[PDB]
Amino acid sequence: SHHWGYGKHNGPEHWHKDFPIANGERQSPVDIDTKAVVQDPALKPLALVYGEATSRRMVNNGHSFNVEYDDSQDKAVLKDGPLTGTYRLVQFHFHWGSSDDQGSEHTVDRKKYAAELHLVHWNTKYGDFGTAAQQPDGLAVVGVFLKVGDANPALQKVLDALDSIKTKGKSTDFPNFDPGSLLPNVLDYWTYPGSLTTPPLLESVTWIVLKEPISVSSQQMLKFRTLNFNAEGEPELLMLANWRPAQPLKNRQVRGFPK
Ligand SMILES: [Zn+2]
Repeated sequence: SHHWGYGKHNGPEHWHKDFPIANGERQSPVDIDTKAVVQDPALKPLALVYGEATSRRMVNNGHSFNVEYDDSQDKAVLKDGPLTGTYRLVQFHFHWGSSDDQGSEHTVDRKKYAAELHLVHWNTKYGDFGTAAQQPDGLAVVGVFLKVGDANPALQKVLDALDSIKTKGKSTDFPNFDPGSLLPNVLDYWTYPGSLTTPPLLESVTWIVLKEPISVSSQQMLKFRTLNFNAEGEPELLMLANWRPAQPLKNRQVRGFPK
């Protein structure tokens, strides 16, 4: 039902068994070596059209939680940046570690943040997220680093719903949440072709990792680790860590905007 996980017996190092692509040529995340970042005059500023974003529910997916958005129409889309076309926001989720010194999937010159936010979008040229996820130009995910420091009020509404989705599969109504409240003021970004960091690990993601992190308090981070990987009736298993480590960059180029 979701055999893969982040434990020693089913963690990232074993995903390749059920998902051979785990050892693919465009796997994410990757460490971003700023010294090797390339400047592409063709890159444009990110166009996050989230004004009419309509959040629906928060769901415990068995490895983290998703804040789902109505992607039935172009209510909240991602355009420009390194993209061609329109990409609808379908859901966002986070990745975190068991301690504040780790948790982010992408790293900056080996630097790890406490957590990492992923805003998932899909190319409207495909009719649906699933079909989109099968094409290299199908998905666009904006990664946002959460840096331990000042408590972040915008993160409040999210943390408050966690006690309502403790176990795998549990969901809760989660209306009127502005996804843009989780974005930094400066939208400088790094971009490279990659994949979803969780199985099926499809290589259809144009990664857009923001250079500027947003804040989160150590106390707020404790909150993320209170969730359960398990379904009610199963042994309790806390969601202490759900990040995939950096994967081989291989023949990929990380571009940076504005540089
Ligand atoms: Zn993710």
